[PDB]
Amino acid sequence: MEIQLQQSGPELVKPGASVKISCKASGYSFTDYIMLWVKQSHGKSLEWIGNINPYYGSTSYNLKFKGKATLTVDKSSSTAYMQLNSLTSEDSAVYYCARKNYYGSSLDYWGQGTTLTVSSAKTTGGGGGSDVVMTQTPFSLPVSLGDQASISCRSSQSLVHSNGNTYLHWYLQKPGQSPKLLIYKVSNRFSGVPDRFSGSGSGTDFTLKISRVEAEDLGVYFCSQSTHVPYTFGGGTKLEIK
Repeated sequence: MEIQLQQSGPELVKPGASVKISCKASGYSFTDYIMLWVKQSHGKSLEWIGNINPYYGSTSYNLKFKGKATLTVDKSSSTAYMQLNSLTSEDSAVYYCARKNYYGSSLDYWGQGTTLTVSSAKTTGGGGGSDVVMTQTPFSLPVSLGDQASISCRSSQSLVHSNGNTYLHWYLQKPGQSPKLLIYKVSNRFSGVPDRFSGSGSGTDFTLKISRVEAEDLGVYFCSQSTHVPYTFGGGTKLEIK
């Protein structure tokens, strides 16, 4: 009908338990896209958990989560599932569902999110390969609406891909809901988006720009790289009022 990922309600489980979060897709062809899951803990904000191809059912994980998260899909119903085992208070956080396209290797449509609280009490309240770190600065940009804003995401290493493209994306998350794609591949405004937003830079130095900051543009700005696996996100930049 129209693009929408419908994640399961909020969970509340005690340690040692397992959970199975659902992600209902509608508005597009389920087997034609990779479903990517993300963990946002407030206190790391964003981490790529894994990918799943609905079509062949093939998975791909971030070492950090492989062995604890199991991604399966069920096709008649157009849904993706992520299961978490042996839960601990560390697992407490918000998990997002995210569809990733091929042309831009970006997350263009996210789920609303599922809050999971791991708790024992009834009611709410060795060598290795280097992963690309994404340093974002500055991480809080206090402003007076109107003035120019320029954030910069630095990549431990070049994001240039063999095919000539550079998979660096900018997302904007408003307190409350899921992140939203602003720019894909360094400087391409996504379906929608304002035009006062422009991404530049190459190699290792990238920059987003808002030559005039408006209120609807206050939140946390996240840059993300998907040229390398694991997919990685910058720390985020808080753009708020003085």
